[PDB]
Amino acid sequence: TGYLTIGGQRYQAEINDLENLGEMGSGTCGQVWKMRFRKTGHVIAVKQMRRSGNKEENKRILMDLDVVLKSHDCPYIVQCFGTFITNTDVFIAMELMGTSAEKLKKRMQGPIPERILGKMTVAIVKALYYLKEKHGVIHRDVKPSNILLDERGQIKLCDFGISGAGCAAYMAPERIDPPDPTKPDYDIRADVWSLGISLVELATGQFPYKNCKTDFEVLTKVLQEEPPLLPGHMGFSGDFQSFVKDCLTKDHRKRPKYNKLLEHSFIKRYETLEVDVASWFKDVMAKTESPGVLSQPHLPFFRH
Repeated sequence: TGYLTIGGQRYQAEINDLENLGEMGSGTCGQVWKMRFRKTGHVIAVKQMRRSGNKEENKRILMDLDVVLKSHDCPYIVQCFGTFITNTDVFIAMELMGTSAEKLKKRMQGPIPERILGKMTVAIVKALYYLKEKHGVIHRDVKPSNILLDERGQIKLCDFGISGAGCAAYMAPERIDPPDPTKPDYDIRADVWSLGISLVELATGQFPYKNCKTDFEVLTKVLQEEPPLLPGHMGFSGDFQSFVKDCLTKDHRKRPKYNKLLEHSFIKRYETLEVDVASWFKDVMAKTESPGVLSQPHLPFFRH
């Protein structure tokens, strides 16, 4: 028996009862099913953790679940409705999101509007602050694939890796080469940097360390080059440009913490400015739904 808390109610459920609407999210491994709970009509994501599965993958699934289970009071973290434990599997019922920001950027082929990014920033900073203040968790993997959006207009931090070497591309300078390698810190400030990179990427439609061909090359650009700010040509508000600049402070000792970010005019304004994220999202997802083009043949050998 599964025990689900959804729609304000508690339900004793059987896993074979859930209507299977097909496999989902082949791009972030772990088996996940889109399912309908027939008693209510909610459509949910159900993760299947096999008893036979890779031990490292299961370890991460369980650690993440532990944090999600105790994060019900954060509006900005995807929720777990409950679990079913069987002889061979654990099925984890999760809130279904429509896409990640990585997928949105890919399907749009261009920028996400500032007003959406403002709502996103408020949600993600609040989720990261919650994780650290309430649970002592330093996320360590902030990036567009971990920022989820839905047709309701909600924006939430993903469960994947929520419980806390890294994705080069979003790594802070002090994760690559800290000014003091003995300081235990890890530190939240590294995630503030990754948020900044993410925002520049999404606001421009281009990851800001251009044309790197290897992981190490990107690390070199983080350390050697100026921080990659929002362009000034492009119509972004002064407040957004400042927020990004602050997040992309190279010296972590001078980079703001979440409590200071939460006072920044970019966040403060978007806590209450009305933005219709739901309509934006629906319109984008429909318009980018379908396209039909044959790939180029490899060039034949030529003796130069």
